Amino acid sequence: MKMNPIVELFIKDFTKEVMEENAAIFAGAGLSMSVGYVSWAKLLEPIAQEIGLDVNKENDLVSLAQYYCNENQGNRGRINQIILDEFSRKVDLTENHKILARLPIHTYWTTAYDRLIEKALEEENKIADVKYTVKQLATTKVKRDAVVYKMHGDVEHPSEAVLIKDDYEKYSIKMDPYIKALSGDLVSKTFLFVGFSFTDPNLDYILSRVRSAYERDQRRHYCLIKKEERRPDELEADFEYRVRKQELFISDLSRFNIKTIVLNNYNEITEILQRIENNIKTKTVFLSGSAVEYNHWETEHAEQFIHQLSKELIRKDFNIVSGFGLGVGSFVINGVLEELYMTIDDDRLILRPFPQGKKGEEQWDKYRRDMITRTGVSIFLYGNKIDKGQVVKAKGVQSEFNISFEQNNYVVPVGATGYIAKDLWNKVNEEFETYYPGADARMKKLFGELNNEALSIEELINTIIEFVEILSN
Amino acid sequence: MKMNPIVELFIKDFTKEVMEENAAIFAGAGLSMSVGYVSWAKLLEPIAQEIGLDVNKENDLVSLAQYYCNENQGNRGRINQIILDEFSRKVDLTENHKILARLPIHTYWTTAYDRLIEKALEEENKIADVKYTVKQLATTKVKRDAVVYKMHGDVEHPSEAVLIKDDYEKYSIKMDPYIKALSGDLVSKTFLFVGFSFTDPNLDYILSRVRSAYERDQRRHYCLIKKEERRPDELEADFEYRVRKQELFISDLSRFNIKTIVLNNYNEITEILQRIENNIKTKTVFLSGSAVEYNHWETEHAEQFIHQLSKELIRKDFNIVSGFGLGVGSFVINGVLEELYMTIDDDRLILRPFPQGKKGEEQWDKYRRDMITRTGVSIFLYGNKIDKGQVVKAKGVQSEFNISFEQNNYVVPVGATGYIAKDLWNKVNEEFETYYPGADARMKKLFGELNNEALSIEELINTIIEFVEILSN
Ligand SMILES: Nc1ncnc2c1ncn2[C@@H]1O[C@@H]2COP(=O)(O)OP(=O)(O)OC[C@H]3O[C@@H](O[C@H]2[C@H]1O)[C@H](O)[C@@H]3O
Ligand SMILES: Nc1ncnc2c1ncn2[C@@H]1O[C@@H]2COP(=O)(O)OP(=O)(O)OC[C@H]3O[C@@H](O[C@H]2[C@H]1O)[C@H](O)[C@@H]3O
Repeated sequence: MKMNPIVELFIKDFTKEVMEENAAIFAGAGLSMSVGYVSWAKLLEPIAQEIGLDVNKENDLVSLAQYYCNENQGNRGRINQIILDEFSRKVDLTENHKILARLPIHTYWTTAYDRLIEKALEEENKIADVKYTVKQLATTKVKRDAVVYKMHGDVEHPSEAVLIKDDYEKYSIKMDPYIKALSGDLVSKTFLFVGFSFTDPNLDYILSRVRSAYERDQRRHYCLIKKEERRPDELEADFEYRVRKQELFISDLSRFNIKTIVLNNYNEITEILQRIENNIKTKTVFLSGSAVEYNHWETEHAEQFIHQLSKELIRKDFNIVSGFGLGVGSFVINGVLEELYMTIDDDRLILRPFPQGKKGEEQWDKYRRDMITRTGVSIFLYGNKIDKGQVVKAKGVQSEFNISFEQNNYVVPVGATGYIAKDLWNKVNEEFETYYPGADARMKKLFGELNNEALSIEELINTIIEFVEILSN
Repeated sequence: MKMNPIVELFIKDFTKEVMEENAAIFAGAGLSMSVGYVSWAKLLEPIAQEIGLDVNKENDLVSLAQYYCNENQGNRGRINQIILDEFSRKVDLTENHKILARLPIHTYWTTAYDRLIEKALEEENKIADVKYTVKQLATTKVKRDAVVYKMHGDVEHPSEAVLIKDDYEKYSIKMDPYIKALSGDLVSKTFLFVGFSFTDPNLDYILSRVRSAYERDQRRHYCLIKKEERRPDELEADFEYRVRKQELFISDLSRFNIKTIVLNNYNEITEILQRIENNIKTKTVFLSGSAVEYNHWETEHAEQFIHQLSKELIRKDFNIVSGFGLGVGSFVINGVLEELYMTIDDDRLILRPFPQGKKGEEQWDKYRRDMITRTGVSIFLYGNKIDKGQVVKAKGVQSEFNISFEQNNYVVPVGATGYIAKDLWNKVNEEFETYYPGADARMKKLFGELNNEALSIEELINTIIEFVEILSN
């Protein structure tokens, strides 16, 4: 289904930002607390007991750690050992980290010591450049896909982690290049603050400096904060007081032009990220098909149909990936060229002709999987081919359909074209929840109109375009 | 009586600092809360109610004011009006302000908007230079006796007062010269933080910068903080938790080399300041007397006695103010010169010969009051004068005694010298609590030994010196 209109507007804006590679993610400690790591308060629980305090009655953990260091003549051995033992455990990644790794985001700023972001980026075969030291800023990893600025330290270097109040006090001098880099990113990139509480003194100082430098012309940043929920045993008045205090905090965040999105549940973050990826993943379509006969239409009429379909797809800011199949590939190229020339960007039209010969047939399967992996939505037209002097049904269209379905791609079999596409349409229609879960009345009507053979070229193309649009957004 | 040894050590050290004019006072809002001004929380009580919050449940009043400004599109009209109406009231000064005005302190740093310090300084006929604007730093008032840096703003300029979080955020840029001046004073002068909570973000930033610049070689500063007392309805465990938290806070203060003195009561501040002034006020003695006969001793023996008494007084770092009386003034001068030459500082020996003639007798009274006002302790020797060919009792010694007593000066009538000094000794002895309240056994023994005419010169001088010492400290 869908979400609140505010969340939908945020999704549209951030998908617009990400596709231009001008988006950054600021991940706090809260993004990793769902993985399985104990909260920092629970880590400091024995430490507070040692100096005679209690974490449950303490609001400032930084001052708690500073008191612990003061008792031990400024020694951090126990704190370093605690953070090293806790944040270096072997835990499975959450879905949020994998989604963020799949997104085309080239900048991560983290206040968490764990390497979950690095691991998520490396699992997706993305070269990630982690920077948590001043000297590391002067060197850039070659062909990096994303840079993770760990602005508070790494788990493998506990002595450098910003935990106590002296660390924050000397941060402005020791880690000044990181402050300058974050100040530059907060004005040159659009941030999405996920799992961040906005209570960090370093972030307060940096944001205040940015606001003082730019006043009302600050760049718009987005934030995700869960609304306060009533505790199991609490009066109504205190819950309303907490909600009022959270509303004031959210309004105060927008002083720095950080728009806050209220989230009912923590699991809504994953649903937002999935939507953001889907609006990007489905932006590329895969025009599958091959035809020597064109069913009810004549060859010229169907060629015009395919040409205009590709022209409309390109006109609606879609990316066409075509295998240059016999009978549809040339007309797809013609439509794309007619729309574009009214040079060719490598992102708009992607041609992958299949090598002809017994040597290329062995690599055909991986070639086709590589093609389909580039796309998010698959559209199937006709699907017959000439074999043994007869118009047989082309099994490559079926193979593409199977590969796209294995990849959880949205399949749109145009049944009006006929042949193997009609069979695909019937197969999808028999079990509609399997291929299109949670569909609406409009989606079902459009799908049932895909097999309406009495439609003209324009009506069928409009049906397909509306179907792809409601799929993408 | 006396106080704890820690407080006594602080008193000695700070009196040593003040007498060298290297001491400064940092007065927070708490020093004025005893005057009659309502607390800042009570001022913000209607403001919190307006935006739906409550001050009693809020710990950060700065964020409360910032929320109030955020609700009103960043307008501070109500807050400015509130602070102007509250901190500009006509209230009587406390004793602490008057004592601080009487002390030889040339630098005051204040986070309070009220003009109580200025008023206290002006009541003592001291030229005070109040600075709360950046431009005001470039101009110094001629012959100023003390400069009051109001580092948060003045009551008469409510719009410039640092009240909300935006003010603190932009303080580092707008009021940077004040930050630099306070950083210089925190390393060139010894501070006494009275009525300050050490929760101000500006002070935290400045102290952290000073510590980062100087590390373990920071100058020693002193602080006065009241120990936590149990509330009327509170469990023992929570009170012990509060005490532990206060002890940790006090220890954390010493990270910046700020030694904290624990005070049982708020009224102990006045008792500490009175002690600090008394150790400075009593450092100057007034050798009163006049002699044509020298009682039991011969003229030469008594001249040697007075000479050695003055020599011992100067040797013990006392300041002698003498009216150049007939019979003691010359020998006081001889003793002071013999001690000093073994130039003359204007503070060690102060000579005020009385103008002889009917024109000077009319101003004699104000001259004598001016002399005695310069001193803290009065010592009386002999007191006879030749009149009508006979050795009459000199009424000027009695007049000096009366003037010193009117000024609450400690009177030490040396009864062994005799004449009007014996009468003075008897008068003080008859009602001893009137002149020496709260005396000890040692003080009474020394006073009773002042009239022991069988004492030699050395024994009598040692008695007087010990008496003056136990008076001063
Ligand atoms: N002389 C040729 N010149 C160029 N191209 C040729 C020739 N001869 C055949 N082709 C094309 O090769 C692909 C592999 O051949 P195929 O296995 O027979 O394909 P198919 O079963 O028709 O599947 C159809 C899908 O495959 C791809 O195009 C097919 C053929 O159209 C597309 O992605 C389709 O969407
Ligand atoms: N030719 C003189 N040449 C110089 N000095 C003289 C002369 N003649 C008198 N004096 C002094 O004038 C002061 C006023 O005179 P007085 O009123 O008679 O004084 P006093 O009654 O003896 O009081 C004693 C106290 O006054 C002051 O010294 C006295 C006299 O000693 C001191 O402070 C004493 O401690």
